Amino acid sequence: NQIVGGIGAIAAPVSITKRVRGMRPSFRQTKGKVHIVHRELVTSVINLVGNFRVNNNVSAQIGQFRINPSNSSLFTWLPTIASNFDSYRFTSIRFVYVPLCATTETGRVSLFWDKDSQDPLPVDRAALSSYGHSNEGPPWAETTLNVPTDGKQRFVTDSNTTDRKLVDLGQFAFATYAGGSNNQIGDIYVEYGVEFSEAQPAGGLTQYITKSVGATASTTGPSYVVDANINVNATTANVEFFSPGTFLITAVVYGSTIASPSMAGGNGTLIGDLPVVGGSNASIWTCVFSTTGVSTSVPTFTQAGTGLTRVQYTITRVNSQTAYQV
Amino acid sequence: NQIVGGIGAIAAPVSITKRVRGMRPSFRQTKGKVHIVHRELVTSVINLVGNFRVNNNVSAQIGQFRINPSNSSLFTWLPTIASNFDSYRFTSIRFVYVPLCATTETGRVSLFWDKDSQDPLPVDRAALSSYGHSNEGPPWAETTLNVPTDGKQRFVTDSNTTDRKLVDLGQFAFATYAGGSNNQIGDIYVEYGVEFSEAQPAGGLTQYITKSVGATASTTGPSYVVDANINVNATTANVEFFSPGTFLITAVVYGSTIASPSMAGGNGTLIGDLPVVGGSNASIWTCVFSTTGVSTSVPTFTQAGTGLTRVQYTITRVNSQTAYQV
Amino acid sequence: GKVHIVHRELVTSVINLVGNFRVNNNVSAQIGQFRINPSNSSLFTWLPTIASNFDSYRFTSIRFVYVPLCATTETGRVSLFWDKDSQDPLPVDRAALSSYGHSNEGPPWAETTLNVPTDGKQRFVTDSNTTDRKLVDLGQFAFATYAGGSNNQIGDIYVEYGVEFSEAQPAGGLTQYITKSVGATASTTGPSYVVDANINVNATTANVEFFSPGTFLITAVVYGSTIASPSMAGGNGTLIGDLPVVGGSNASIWTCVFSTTGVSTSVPTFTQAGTGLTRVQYTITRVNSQTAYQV
Amino acid sequence: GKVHIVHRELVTSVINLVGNFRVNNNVSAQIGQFRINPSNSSLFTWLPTIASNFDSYRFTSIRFVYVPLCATTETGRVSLFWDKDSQDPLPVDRAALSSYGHSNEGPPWAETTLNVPTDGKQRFVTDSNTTDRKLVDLGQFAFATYAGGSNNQIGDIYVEYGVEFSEAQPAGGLTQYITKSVGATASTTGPSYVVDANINVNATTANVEFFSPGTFLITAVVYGSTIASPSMAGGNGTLIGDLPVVGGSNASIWTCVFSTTGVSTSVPTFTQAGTGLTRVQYTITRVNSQTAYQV
Ligand SMILES: [Ca+2]
Ligand SMILES: [Ca+2]
Ligand SMILES: [Ca+2]
Ligand SMILES: [Ca+2]
Repeated sequence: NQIVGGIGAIAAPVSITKRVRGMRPSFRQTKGKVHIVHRELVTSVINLVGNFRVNNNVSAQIGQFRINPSNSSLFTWLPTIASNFDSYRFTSIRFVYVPLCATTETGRVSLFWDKDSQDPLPVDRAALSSYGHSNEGPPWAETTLNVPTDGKQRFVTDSNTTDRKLVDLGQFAFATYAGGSNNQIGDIYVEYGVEFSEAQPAGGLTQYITKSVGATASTTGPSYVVDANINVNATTANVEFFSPGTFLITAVVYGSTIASPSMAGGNGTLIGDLPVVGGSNASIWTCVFSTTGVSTSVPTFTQAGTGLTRVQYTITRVNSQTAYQV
Repeated sequence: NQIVGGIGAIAAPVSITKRVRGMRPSFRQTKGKVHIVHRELVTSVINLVGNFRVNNNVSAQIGQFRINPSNSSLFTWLPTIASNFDSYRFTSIRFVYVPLCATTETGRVSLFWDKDSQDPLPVDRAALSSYGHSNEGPPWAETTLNVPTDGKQRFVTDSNTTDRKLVDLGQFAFATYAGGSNNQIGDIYVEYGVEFSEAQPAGGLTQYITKSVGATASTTGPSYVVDANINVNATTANVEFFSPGTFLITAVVYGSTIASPSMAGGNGTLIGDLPVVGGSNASIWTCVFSTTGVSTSVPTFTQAGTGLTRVQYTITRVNSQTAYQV
Repeated sequence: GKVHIVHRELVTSVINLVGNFRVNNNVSAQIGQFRINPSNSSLFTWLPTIASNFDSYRFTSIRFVYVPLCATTETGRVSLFWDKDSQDPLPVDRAALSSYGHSNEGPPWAETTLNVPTDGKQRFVTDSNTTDRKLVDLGQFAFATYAGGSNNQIGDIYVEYGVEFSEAQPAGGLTQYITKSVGATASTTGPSYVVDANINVNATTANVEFFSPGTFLITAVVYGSTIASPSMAGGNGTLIGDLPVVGGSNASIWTCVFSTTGVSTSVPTFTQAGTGLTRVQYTITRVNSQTAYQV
Repeated sequence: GKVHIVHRELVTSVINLVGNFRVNNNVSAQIGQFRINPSNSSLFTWLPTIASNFDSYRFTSIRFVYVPLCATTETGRVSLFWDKDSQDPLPVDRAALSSYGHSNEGPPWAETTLNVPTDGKQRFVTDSNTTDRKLVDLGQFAFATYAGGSNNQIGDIYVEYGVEFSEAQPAGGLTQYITKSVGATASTTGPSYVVDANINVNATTANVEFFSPGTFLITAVVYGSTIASPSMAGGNGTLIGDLPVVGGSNASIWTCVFSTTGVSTSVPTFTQAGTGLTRVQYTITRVNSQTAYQV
């Protein structure tokens, strides 16, 4: 209760941390608009040593916390009920950072908001500091930013909508530029109040991406993945995720002879059987698996093959007890 | 305005029909319970001549209007937002039948409610008349039934739950036993007010059924299909739907040599490409298509094959612009 | 500085089938295609001849009505609905359309209206370039029918609007330019009178039919080997002029003025035969009946 | 006619990893496995020795607490949540658990509680037969951890309940009967102390470890070719008795009394070698320390 002498001074403890409760969502209707407020987390920030890095990976994949109720990577409970509406408006939203490391962890972190959604995620240390809404902060003290709202209603991303910039409240991000260690530091909570209007039949929750050696990116659906998948001719069909959760996939390739997908030795763990067939001109392989984060080498599938023409996947989110013949 | 003589009598017009408007849903919260009232249709009743028939087909497939917010076959807008909750309660629900044929169409129809959900859908003409809640009626006049509610809260069917009888408000059905012609007659509207409680992460909307020559029915997910798919050894892998809408499928078989799926010549139309590969020991074929009703012979896929061991499908609901390489 | 017109015009007919579910009178539903926008010539038919002389608009109030045409003894359910973004996919079963917030069903022998809510913002008219075509529209309209018991025209739908244009652009015209070859389809240019459906390969195969009403002036060139004459009779649309034609060895050019009612049937409108063909072009304008090629 | 006990006991420890997301201290999460029910011996540890002498229950009030055990310098996030049906699937990423309506996170150096709401209906206790096991439970509890930076036990969780049993049944006991063969798994019978994870094939392979705390009495028979002695040392759990053993040609029977702390490590608890094996059986009871095989 009493800190030892002297008096009236600044004291630095070993750790400070708020304790949180999982409050329920609460609804409210008003003039045909349904209003819902809730709080959940997004991710936990991890730092490197001696290297600038933003959003837990070095490629940093522009977007990826695109603030929009259809985005599953940021909101984890909102988008499965936001697919019943075609318009929204944020009435209040703030990002809360709460630490979970000791005071002896070093490396000053930051989190910030941009208004558009294709500014290519800065690399210089000085370019981070000059956003209009940010918080410089040490990695052991809580920091919160508000992000300003509008009156304009936007759309809730049911189609491809390639100029995905007029329908977004902005973009959220965070970065670290010192350190330290290679541990978790804290986790970012977001609490928010939204509106919805003009109810709709339920849209899909299934991504369909295509990739040949060319146009990247002829995709549709909610971006569980984005254009980060490597194939040229060689032992090259690499898929890796960044969004957490557990998914149901189905793949189809084309070209010369192939091999089996070697998922072992990387992120994400099997849960079923993954039946596979092919090896002459095309092959199909479906699976179901869970994954956690994360940024690392030797990515999550490394389908080799010999000489390839096209590849295309379908991704959908599903629980545990949906796998194959167990 | 004035009917010709005589006066004070009963007059039979050529047709009577109400005109309806597509009212929006409306929400309300109260003590942590979200209350939503809405009206939509289910199907349109079609009759045969000289044969008793119930729910537009002769096999009649027990269940199939199982009154439960997870059932997509009855409610078409409710289940995509009812997958965010684990408990419900109906506060008011009635089924409204509105005619759309002339007075010269004959064959007296009926619709009724049962309290359990495995009574095997009667075949005798006399057994139809003695349900506790029903309406005998001619095919040209509107008839409505209420269905009584409880205070008991039930579950919203996120798992297999093989005794699917304690979690349902009952079962809805309708039948015709005379006629007439082979035309549409009317369509059944349902208006309803529900509650929900104890919000949840969004469950899946994807069915996974399995079938070998044996246990039927080792399934999961929302029953877009039910155990109606024929395979024994021979040119036998037949799938046909009854629920309307448009779907994304993926199939996988096992056994001896096979052939291509001949979807042409029946219900349901192609929309994409349906890539297919296999023909030695197993084969994969996915597709995407829309279908309307309906009960007829030569069912919707007739995958032939030569000698088969297992078959298993995955079904999910998705819009139009999701097909393959167009 | 802002004009303000009020008018009530025709959209299209409706055609039901024997007990299925169709949206906007075709299968596969053609995503979009009735995005409500003053340059969309496929739904308005008097408006876009003056919306080509402007750039912005704002619908101040708009309703869609449905008047009957059939006898009172014909079964049916017609429905009218409106999604507020232009490329959400259209529904595929009759169970889905109860979920739309602005819907109104009814029997095919009675009148049926619905409003559609507006907002005080201004948009653009040009749609040849905007991909996505999503923020330049006020919504998307579609009708659907689900019963028997015939294949006849059982009504039509009319709009009743009020617009506010501003800052005029010069009138480029209303002509189309529809090229086509045995391959990629179809590289249109202009308004959308007609359509990404005109069958032709190499055989007795050069077919064009319409689906919008009105009187028209078309020119067409063909290419390839020997071309036969266009026998327009037997299908929709009636000749009003002279139908001049020339050629038959490498190319054949022919103009026509006619009017079509739109409703369809088998054996489509023009149907040139030819012998072996490469490509075809079409220019379609809307113009009245006095401008006929005299004999 | 209705008894009413109030007690506060232990559930299990918690163990975090270096920056991943784990639920209930394993990967693949074992759907169910903490369904809160007075016969579920895997979470309660004093309650089900008297819930075997009843048939119905009603939790009148129940909360779950979490006390710390680690130093204040260790990073982490622990969380406690509750779904009200027993076989909704467990989440797989840390983003999902913000959506549960009854959740409470916190740092691993501070205390954390959560309530769980009750209702005035009575259920059953027996779970060996009810498929589905869904209406016989009051819910499903699970914890999760998502940070670094160690692999040490960083706390444990305790319940604090109040029950109302009624209409007693006769006490059958608390023994298990775990058969196993090189094939189908595993045909348990009784409470769930332990577990569908006990590795054995034919080689130096007959492994059983526990994950619940407490002191136990186990008997075991084996079959096959030559069996070696169980070398219990080196792993979790310490011997308290004499460990008698016999056999080594076709079968070997051996009893043991011990206690284990539950927390785990490598090199599991018993680990018989053997030479070539067919099947194995286990009977597990919970009993105190005075009943040791004397020397
Ligand atoms: Ca949309
Ligand atoms: Ca559930
Ligand atoms: Ca201009
Ligand atoms: Ca008993």
